[PDB]
Amino acid sequence: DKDVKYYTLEEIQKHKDSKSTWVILHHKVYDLTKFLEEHPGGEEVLREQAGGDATENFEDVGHSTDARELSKTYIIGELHPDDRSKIAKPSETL
Ligand code: HEM
Repeated sequence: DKDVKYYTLEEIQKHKDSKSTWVILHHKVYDLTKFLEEHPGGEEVLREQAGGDATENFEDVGHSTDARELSKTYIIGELHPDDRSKIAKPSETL
């Protein structure tokens, strides 16, 4: 309802295909479907992971303050509170 868009891991994991490039960057779900080409860094790097923990890759690069605010402009919602209370630890990677 209501609030933000609390999406579950599995749901977000569907959103990586053809044309719904979601990513989760620090507990927050961003649709970047219309940002792919705009991204001063490119579509592919975005589309590589998609529907999942692009936090790792995002923070590897670190990203500027600008990008952080610009994330908010693309914010659709958050990780479902269920998993949020228990971010039992990702199997990892890359
Ligand atoms: C909320 C989503 C994101 C936003 C709003 C965003 C925004 C930006 C912005 C503004 C820059 C410019 C950096 C600069 O001026 O130095 C940038 C660069 C870049 N981003 Fe992102 N980004 C996002 C997610 C990602 C993710 C998840 C990846 C990796 C999978 C990625 C990889 C890169 C890379 C590699 C560059 C720089 C490439 C180069 O060296 O020229 N970004 N991003």
